[PDB]
Amino acid sequence: ASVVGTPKSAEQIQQEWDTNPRWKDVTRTYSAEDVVALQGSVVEEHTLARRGAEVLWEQLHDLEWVNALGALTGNMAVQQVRAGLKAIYLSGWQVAGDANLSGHTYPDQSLYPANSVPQVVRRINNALQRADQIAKIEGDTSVENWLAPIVADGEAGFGGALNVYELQKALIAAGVAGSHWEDQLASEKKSGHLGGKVLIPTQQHIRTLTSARLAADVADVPTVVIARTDAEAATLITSDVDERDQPFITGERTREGFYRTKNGIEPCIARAKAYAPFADLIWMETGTPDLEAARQFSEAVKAEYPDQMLAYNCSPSFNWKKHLDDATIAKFQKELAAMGFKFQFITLAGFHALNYSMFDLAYGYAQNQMSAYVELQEREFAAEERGYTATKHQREVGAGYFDRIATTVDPNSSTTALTGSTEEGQF
Amino acid sequence: ASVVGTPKSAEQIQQEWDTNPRWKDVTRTYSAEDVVALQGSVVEEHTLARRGAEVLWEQLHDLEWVNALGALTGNMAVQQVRAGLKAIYLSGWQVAGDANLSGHTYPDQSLYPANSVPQVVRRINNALQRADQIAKIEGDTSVENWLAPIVADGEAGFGGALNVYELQKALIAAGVAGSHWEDQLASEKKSGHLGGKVLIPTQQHIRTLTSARLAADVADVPTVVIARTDAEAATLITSDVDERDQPFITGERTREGFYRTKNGIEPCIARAKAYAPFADLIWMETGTPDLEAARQFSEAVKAEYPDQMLAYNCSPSFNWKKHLDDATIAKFQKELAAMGFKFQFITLAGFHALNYSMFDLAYGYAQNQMSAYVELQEREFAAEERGYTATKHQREVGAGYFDRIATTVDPNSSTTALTGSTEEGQF
Amino acid sequence: ASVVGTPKSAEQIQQEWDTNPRWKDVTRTYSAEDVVALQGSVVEEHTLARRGAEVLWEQLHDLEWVNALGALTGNMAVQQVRAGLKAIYLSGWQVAGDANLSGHTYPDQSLYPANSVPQVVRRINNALQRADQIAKIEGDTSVENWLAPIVADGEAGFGGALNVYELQKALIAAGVAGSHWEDQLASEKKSGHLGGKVLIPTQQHIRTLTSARLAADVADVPTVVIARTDAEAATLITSDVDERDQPFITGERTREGFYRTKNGIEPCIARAKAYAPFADLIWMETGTPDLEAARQFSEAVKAEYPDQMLAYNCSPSFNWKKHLDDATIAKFQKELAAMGFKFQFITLAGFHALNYSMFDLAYGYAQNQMSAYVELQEREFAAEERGYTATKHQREVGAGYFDRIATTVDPNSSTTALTGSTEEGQF
Amino acid sequence: ASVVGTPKSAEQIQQEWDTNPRWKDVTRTYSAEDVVALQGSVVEEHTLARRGAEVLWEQLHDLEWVNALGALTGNMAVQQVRAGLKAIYLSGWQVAGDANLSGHTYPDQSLYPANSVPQVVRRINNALQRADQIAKIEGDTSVENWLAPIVADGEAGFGGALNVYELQKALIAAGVAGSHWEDQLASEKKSGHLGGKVLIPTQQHIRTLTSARLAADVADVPTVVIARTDAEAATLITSDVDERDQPFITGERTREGFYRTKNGIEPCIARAKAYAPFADLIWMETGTPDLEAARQFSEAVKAEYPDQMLAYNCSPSFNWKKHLDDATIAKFQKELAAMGFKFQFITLAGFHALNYSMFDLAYGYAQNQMSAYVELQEREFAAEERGYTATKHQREVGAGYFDRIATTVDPNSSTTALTGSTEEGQF
Ligand SMILES: [Mg+2]
Ligand SMILES: [Mg+2]
Ligand SMILES: [Mg+2]
Ligand SMILES: [Mg+2]
Repeated sequence: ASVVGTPKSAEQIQQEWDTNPRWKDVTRTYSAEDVVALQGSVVEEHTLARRGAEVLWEQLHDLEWVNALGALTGNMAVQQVRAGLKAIYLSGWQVAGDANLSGHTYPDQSLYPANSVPQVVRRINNALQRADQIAKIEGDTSVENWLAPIVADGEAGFGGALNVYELQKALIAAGVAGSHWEDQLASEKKSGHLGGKVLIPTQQHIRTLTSARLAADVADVPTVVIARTDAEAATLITSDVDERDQPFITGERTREGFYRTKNGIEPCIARAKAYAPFADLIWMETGTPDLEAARQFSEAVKAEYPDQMLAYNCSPSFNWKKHLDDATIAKFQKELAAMGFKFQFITLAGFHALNYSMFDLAYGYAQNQMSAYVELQEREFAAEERGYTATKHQREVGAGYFDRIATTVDPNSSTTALTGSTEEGQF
Repeated sequence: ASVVGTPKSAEQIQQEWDTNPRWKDVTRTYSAEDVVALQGSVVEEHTLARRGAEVLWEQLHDLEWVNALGALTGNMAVQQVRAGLKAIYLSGWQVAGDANLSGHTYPDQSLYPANSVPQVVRRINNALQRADQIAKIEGDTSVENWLAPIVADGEAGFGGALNVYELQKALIAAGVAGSHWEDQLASEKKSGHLGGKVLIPTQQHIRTLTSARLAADVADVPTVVIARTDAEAATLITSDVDERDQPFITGERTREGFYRTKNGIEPCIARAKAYAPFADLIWMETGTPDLEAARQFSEAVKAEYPDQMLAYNCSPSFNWKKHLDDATIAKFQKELAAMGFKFQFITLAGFHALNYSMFDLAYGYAQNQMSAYVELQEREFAAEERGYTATKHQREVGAGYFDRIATTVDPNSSTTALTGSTEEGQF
Repeated sequence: ASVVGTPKSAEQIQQEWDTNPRWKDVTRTYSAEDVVALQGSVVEEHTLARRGAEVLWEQLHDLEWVNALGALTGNMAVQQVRAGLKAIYLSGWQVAGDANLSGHTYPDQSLYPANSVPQVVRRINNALQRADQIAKIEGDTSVENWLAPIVADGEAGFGGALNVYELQKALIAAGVAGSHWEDQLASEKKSGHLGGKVLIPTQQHIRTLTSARLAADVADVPTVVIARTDAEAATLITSDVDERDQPFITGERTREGFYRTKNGIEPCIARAKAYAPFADLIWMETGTPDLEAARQFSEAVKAEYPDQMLAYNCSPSFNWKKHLDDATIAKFQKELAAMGFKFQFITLAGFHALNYSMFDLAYGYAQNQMSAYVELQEREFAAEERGYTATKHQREVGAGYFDRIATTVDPNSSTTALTGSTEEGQF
Repeated sequence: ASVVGTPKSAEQIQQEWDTNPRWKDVTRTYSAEDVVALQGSVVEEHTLARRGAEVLWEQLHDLEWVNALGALTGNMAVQQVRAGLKAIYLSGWQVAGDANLSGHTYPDQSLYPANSVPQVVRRINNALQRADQIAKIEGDTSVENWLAPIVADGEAGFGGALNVYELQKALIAAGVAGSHWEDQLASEKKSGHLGGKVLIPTQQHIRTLTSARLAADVADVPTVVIARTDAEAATLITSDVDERDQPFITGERTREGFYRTKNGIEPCIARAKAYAPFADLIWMETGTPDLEAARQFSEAVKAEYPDQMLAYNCSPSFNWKKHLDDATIAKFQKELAAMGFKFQFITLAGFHALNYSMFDLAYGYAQNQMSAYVELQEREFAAEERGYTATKHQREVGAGYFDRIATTVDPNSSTTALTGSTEEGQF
C-alpha cells in the first residue's frame, strides 16, 4: 500500500502528447491507453534519463549545434565535459572493439551481448556523477552541467521489435538521453563504413522506431529517438515486400535469399521521409565527408519536413585530408549546422585517442624509459591552464570525496586518504 | 570416465619442487600431499596462466630488466605490445578509477568488487589473442610474442587468507602471469602514495603470500608471486603481536585501536627479509623516486638474499622533474636494474594517457571542431612508420579475422565486411 | 540546465528529521548539511527503494509481525508473494552458496564479490515487476502488492565504513527496502551458526550503522537499517579499545592477535543497547530456537528502549524437532511477535526448498523417468486451487505480456507467441 | 617464447579426422588448414569442454540412453548428479525465465544477452567442481563422476553464423559438452511449443551447424553438436530460396514478407536428412508426447542414416496425463531409447521444481509459520537414506573444504568454521 510511483492516467498522458511542444511532430501509432496497460501498478522514475533527454532536446534548439566525441570509458566522458563539450556520444563500434560484456575485441557487427551499451551508459553517468560530486565539495563551478546528455548506439536492435524494446528500456534505466537505430538486418549488421550491408524493409524499421518510442513512453521519459539509414552504400535488402522499397529492387537474388537493391542518396531520401514522423533526428551514413551531398540530403528531407532535425557522423573512417583541404575541414561542422545537422559526432574519437596515445607512450617508453613518461606528465601540468585537472589523479577519482564521507561518519578517523599523500605534498 | 584433467600425484609435484630451478629459493610451509587433497579428481589446465608465468620468469632472467605500463583496457595492452613492451601491468588503482565491475569511479581503497581485476586480466588476454589471430592471417611477424605476461594487482586480498586464495585463483583462471600482494589492512587499504595506511602483522602477510602460493599450486601453475610492503610511509599497524614488528611500535594507540609504528626504510628491510622466502620479487613503496634509497633497500635485502629479485614502482604519484634532473630521469630505470630491480612499471600510465589525450582532443574539438581531430588522424598516419597500425581501425579490431571465419563457413557469403569498406578504399 | 533531480536544502532535510515520526528514535551523529554536501547537484530517485522502505515500515507497525523466507532467484520471490507473504528476505548465505557474481559455490564467509547481493535485489524486483505487469493485463487482483519490500543481507560490509557505504548505496539503487549489518570482522566473517567468529569493537559497528544510514540519507530514501550482533557465540574480538567491550575481554590473545572475550546473552544485551539509537531493528543471533532466551534479550533491551523493534532468525541451522515439540514449533513466531520480534525470517528456505525439490525429482526420475515428473506436474495442477499459477509457465514468465507489447507495436503481427501454443490448447 | 599451447599442425588435425571414429559420420565443408589459419599461435586448453564432450559421447554409446533434467542453478545440477543422473541439461527457456544476465524475467524468445547460457554452464561446472572437491576430502565415493557432461541451448544463434560461432566458443570456454541449434529466425525465435514460429532456409541452418563445428575445431575440442528442427509446427519461413523447402511453400506471404509453409513431420524428416551430415544428434520438436510419431520420424531418418542418433524433449509443455496413461508414461523413455533417441531430457524440470517447491513452502508458511518449514526439514532428514546430503547445508556448500584450505595456510588458525558450528552439534 503506497502511492509512490503510481502510474499516470491515460488522460494525463494524452494531454502531454497534445500540449507539450516536444511531441509537436511526433506520430504514435498506438494509444495512451496502450502505454498505461503496460506499466503495471508501479512506474520507476528514471531521473538521469528524464533530465538528460530534456537537456538534450533544449540544447538541440538553443545551440547552433550539438557536437560530441565517442566515449568508451567513464573518464573519457569526464574529460569531454571538462573540456567544454555538452553531449556525449556512446559508440557501438567502440564498445565492440574495447568495452563490451563478452570481454572480447570485435569488429562492428552486433557480435557483443545486447546489454553492453546500457552498461557503458550507466558507467558514463556514474563517472559524470562522481565529477559532479567532487566539483561540489571543491567549490569548482568550472562546469555548469557535469551530467551532459548521452546519445547511445542502439544499432539494429539485436533482433526484432521486442529486442529493440528491451534495449531501449535498458538504455533508459541506465540514464540515456537519446538512442539511434539503423535499418539493417540485425544478424548481418555491419559498421556504417564496412561492406556487405543488408537493409530491412522500410516498414520494419518504422516498427523499430515505434517500439523504441513505446519503451520510452512506458518508462515515462521523453527519450530522443534517432533514425539512421544505411541505404547509401547497402546493395542488399531482406525483402521486396514494402512498396516504398520496390522502386530500387533490381530483382536479382543471392544464395541467402536477399535481394539486390540500388544504393545511393535517392533511397536514403525516401526512407528518411518515411521515418521522419517517427524520428526526432534523422541520420544518413555516407561514404565520404561531403558538404554538398549533405546539403542534397538535408534540402530534400526538409522539403517535406521543414522542422526535421538531422544528425551527421564525422567519421574517422574517412581519410579527411585525402578528401578535403584544411579550409573546408575547419568549417565542416559549422556548415553542417547551417544546413540543419544539429547533432554531430566523431564516432571513434575514443578508440583513436586511446590507441594512439598509448602507442606513442609505450614506444617512447621502450626507447627512453622514464623520459617518455615525464614528457607526458609535463604536458599534463601544462594543460592545467586550459582546465585539465587529472594530473592530480587522487582527487580526480574521488579521494577527496570519500575522505568527506569518511569524516562525516567519523570526524576523528585516523585513516583518511589525502592528508599525508604525495599528491598533497608534491602537486 | 576419462583421464582428461587427471591430477598429478604428490610424488610428481614433489619432484618438480625439488628439481625445477623455478623453485630453487621457494619455501612452502605445506606439503605436496596438501595440494593434492585440494584438487578434487579433475584439474583444469590454465594455458595462458602457465605460459605467461613461464615467459615472465624467463624474461626476468634473460633481460637486463622487464618494464611495463599500466593498462586498463584491451586495446591499451595491444598498443603496449605493438610498441615493443614485453610485459603488461594491470593496476588496481586504474581499475578502481575507470574499469571495475561496480561501474563506479573510486579512489584506490579496495572499494570495488573483488573479481574486477581478474575480469580485466581475462579481457587483456582476449585482446592480445585477437591481435595474435589478426597478425597470423596478415602474415605480420612484427611481434614475436603477442601474449605478453600480465602482472596484476592483488591489493590486500580483499579480506582474509581465503579471500586472497580466491582472488589468486580467479586471476590464474583469467590467465595472469604474476600477482602482487601488500601488507596493508584490507578494510583500510590505501594507495601506496595516499595517507592513512595501516599495516598488518608481518606473519599475517606471510599467511597471505603462502595462500597466494597455495592457490597457484592447486591450479598447477608457476604463477610469479610478488610481495609488497607499505611500511615506508605507514605509521599505523593493526597489532603488536608479531615480535618482528614490536621494535617499531611506539606504544600509542588511536581511537580505533591501531598501534602507532615508526615508518621508514628500516621496517621495509626487516619485512622484506621476512617475506623473501615466500616472494619471487619484493617491492617497497617509496615517497619519492630516489636511486640512493633504492640502493639502500636492495643492498640490505641482498645481503641475506643475494638472488632475491626486486620490483620498483616508477609512480606517476611522483612529480618527477620536481625531484630529479633529466639526466637522472633518463638513467633511472637502467640504474635500478643494475641494482636488482628486474620488474619496473609505471602504475598509472593508462589513466594519464587516456585522460590527457581525451582532454586534449576534446578541448581542441570544442574550439575548432574537425581541425582538432584531423590533427590526431595525421599524427596516427605519421606514426605508422614507427609501427602503429590502429589508424585502420576495422582490421585492428578483427574485421579481417571474422571475414576469414565467414568465408570459411561459407566462401560464397555475400555479407563479408572489408570488401567495399571505406578503409579498403581510403587507407 | 534542468530542475529534474535538484537536491533538497539542508533545512528541508532537517525539518523531515524533526517532524517525521519515521525518525522519532533515530540518532544521526552528522548534520543535514553534511548530507547535502555529498549529493552533488543531482539526486537520482530510487522509486522501488523508497516505496519498499515505506511499505516495510508501515507493515512493521500495522501487522502483528512481518515474516519472510530467503529467496535466491526471481521466481522464488514471485512464488513467496503469490503465496501470501508480504516481505522477501535476501540471504547472503544463499547468495554465497548458489547466486553470487563469482559463479562459485561458497560457505558463508564473505568470499563473493560485494555487489552480488545488490544484483540479486535488482533481480528480485525485476521478477516482481514482471508479475505485477502480467497481473495487470490478466485483470488479476489476487495480490494487492506484488512489490513486496526486500530485506537484504549486508553481512559485515566487506571492509570499512566506505565499503559499507558503497554496499548500502548499491542495495538502494537496486531497490532494497531494508538491510542488516553484523558486528564481525569482515575478513573473517562467519555464518551466524559457524564457529571461529571474530567481533569488532562496539564503536566500529556503530560507525557501520552510521555509514549505512548516511548512504540512505544521501540517496534520499528511508531505508530500514537493521543491526545484528554475533556476540552470543563469538569468543574473539579484534580489539579491547572500547570500554563497553572490556568487561568481557579475558586478556588472552591468540597467535593472530585477537582477544578472547566472554560470549553469551549478556554481551548481546550490552551491544544491542549501544546500537539501539542507530538501528530501526535489532537482531541477536542465537545457537538454538529458544523463546525464553528470546524473552530475556527482548525485555532487557526494551527496558531501556521500549519502542525498539527486534528481528529474529528462525534458522534452518537448528534441528527444530530436536529442540522443540510440535506445539511450541507451531506457536514459535506468534510468541516472538508478542515479545517485540516484528520481523522474522527463515534464512535458508530457498536453499533447502531448491536442493530438496530437485534431489527428490532427480532421484525419482533416475528410477522411473517420466512417471517421477508426472507426479510433480499433477501436484502443480492440484496447487492451482490454492492460487498456484506457474503450471502454465509461458504466461507465468511473461509470454502474454510481450505479446501485448508486440501487438501494441504492430496489431497485424503474424508472430505472436501464445496463439497456437500448446499451453493455450493443453492447459 | 614458450611452447605451451602451441597449435597442432593441419596434418595432425587431418589425421584425427580420418582415423578417430568420433568423426566417422562428420562432414566438414572446410579444411584442416582453414582451422589452423584461425587459431593464431596459441590455443587455450578447455579441460572441462574436452572431458565433458568425450564422456558424453562415450555414454551415448555405452548406455541404453542418456537422460537429464533442466538445471538453472549450480545446486540444481549438484543434486541431479547426487541423485544419479549422468548428464545435465541447460535450458535457454529457464535462463530466460529466471537466470539470464539482463536480470529480467523473459518468455522464451531470445530476449536475453547472448552470453547468458555460457555463464550458467560455467556456474554449473563450478558447482560440480566444488561437490567433487568436497567429496574427495570427505572420502565420499558415492558419485563416480561429479563432472557430468552439460548439454546447452544455443537457441537460434542470436544472429548470423558469426553470432553462432561466438556463442559456441563461449559455451566451450565455460566447459560445455554439447550444444543444440534450431532452424528458427533468431529475431523471432519462439519456444518450441509457442506459436508464431518462423523457420530459416535449410541451407542457412546448415551454415549454423557448420559454424558451430568450426568453433569447436578451432577450440580443439570434440563438442557434441545437436541439430534441432521446428518445422513440425512452424507455418512460416523467411525465404523460399532453398529448393529443399519449396515443396512445402504455399505461395502466400504475410505483411512482413514471410512465406507460408506446410508444417508437419514431412518437413522435419527432410530437414533432418539434410542436417544429418552436420549433426551428432538430431531433434525434432513435437506438439504432443507420441511414441508412434517418434517412431515415424526415427525410422524415416535412420532409413538413410542408420547410425544417426536422436534426441527427444519430454517437455513439461505437454499435459502428460491428458495424452497418455500411466503405463505408457512409465515406459515412454525406455521406448524412445529403443528407437534411437539416446539423449532425452525434461527441459523445464528446474523451473517447475523451483516454482512449485517455493510456492508450497510459502503457502504453508503463510498459514502455519514454522510448522510448514519443519515439515520440509523432516522430509530432508528422511531423504538422507536415499543419499540426500544438503540437510547439512554448511558442508554441502564447502565450509569443510575452505576449512581445509585455511588449516593448510595456517594449521594453528583460530578462525575455522565447522568447529563450534551448530551443524556439528545438532546434525
Ligand atoms: Mg554503431
Ligand atoms: Mg594497487
Ligand atoms: Mg548472512
Ligand atoms: Mg530453448
